[PDB]
Amino acid sequence: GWEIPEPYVWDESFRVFYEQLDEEHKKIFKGIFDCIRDNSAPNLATLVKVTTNHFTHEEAMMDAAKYSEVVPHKKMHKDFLEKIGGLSAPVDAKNVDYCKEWLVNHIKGTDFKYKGKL
Repeated sequence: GWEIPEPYVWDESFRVFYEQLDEEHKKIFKGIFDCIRDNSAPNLATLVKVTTNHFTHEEAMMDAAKYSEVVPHKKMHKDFLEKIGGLSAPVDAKNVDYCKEWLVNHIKGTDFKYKGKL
């Protein structure tokens, strides 16, 4: 239900207040923006790589903090990796939209729950 930025770029409304997570989030927005601009195999692979790194990092912080809601969270991450992991360039228009919307809703609806808890 959250608004999708146009152009697709991270903004302060998305801040989680963990400098490393915020930088990772900015790179995932950029990853998707680059696939929008140039729907190539290298850009899709980059998106897969930065998202994988991000999930590993965010889950390691959630674990360390004995954050209570890490199981539903990790399930959402695993599902998204499964999905983008399976795409091939050029990504079709319906899946680019799916990715644009997915990130926006994942950050504001789920990552936002860990603000101040890590």
